[PDB]
Amino acid sequence: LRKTRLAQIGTGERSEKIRTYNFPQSRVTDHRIGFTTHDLEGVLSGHLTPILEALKRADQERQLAA
RNA sequence: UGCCCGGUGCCGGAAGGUCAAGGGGAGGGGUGCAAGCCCCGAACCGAAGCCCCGGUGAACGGCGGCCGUAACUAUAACGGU
Ligand SMILES: [Mg+2]
Ligand SMILES: [Mg+2]
Ligand SMILES: [Mg+2]
Ligand SMILES: [Mg+2]
Ligand SMILES: [Mg+2]
Ligand SMILES: [Mg+2]
Ligand SMILES: [Mg+2]
Ligand SMILES: [Mg+2]
Ligand SMILES: [Mg+2]
Ligand SMILES: [Mg+2]
Ligand SMILES: [Mg+2]
Ligand SMILES: [Mg+2]
Ligand SMILES: [Mg+2]
Ligand SMILES: [Mg+2]
Ligand SMILES: [Mg+2]
Repeated sequence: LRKTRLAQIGTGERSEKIRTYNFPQSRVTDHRIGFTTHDLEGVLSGHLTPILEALKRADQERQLAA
């Protein structure tokens, strides 16, 4: 339970980031794949379905073999 | 060589409360023709001791429980009761 979190959370510093919610530019960016929407209000309201799907397609495009 | 004098001990306290013998003798009783003789007996005065008020530990002794809370988990300096 402990070592697993240190893979997920880690140091929690400004780096190590998975997603930026920069209110100035109304942007939510998943830096690990490059998908960025611009509905920072709807995303924060709970419409995270596109970000999960856009990671889902790049999730099996982690299984591209030979 | 710390904190606790509520209990026990000891020390201090001419007040107060309780308290024996004794003092007191309201008012009762027995007996006698009577004068009397004989018993009972309220209030009230009346020590120490105990009660009561303090002090006292190198006097007898005694020195808690539960719940919550911090940049990973853990822990809890902190808080509540
Ligand atoms: Mg004591
Ligand atoms: Mg005392
Ligand atoms: Mg004492
Ligand atoms: Mg006593
Ligand atoms: Mg004394
Ligand atoms: Mg008498
Ligand atoms: Mg007399
Ligand atoms: Mg008369
Ligand atoms: Mg007569
Ligand atoms: Mg006395
Ligand atoms: Mg006392
Ligand atoms: Mg001592
Ligand atoms: Mg003892
Ligand atoms: Mg004791
Ligand atoms: Mg914690």
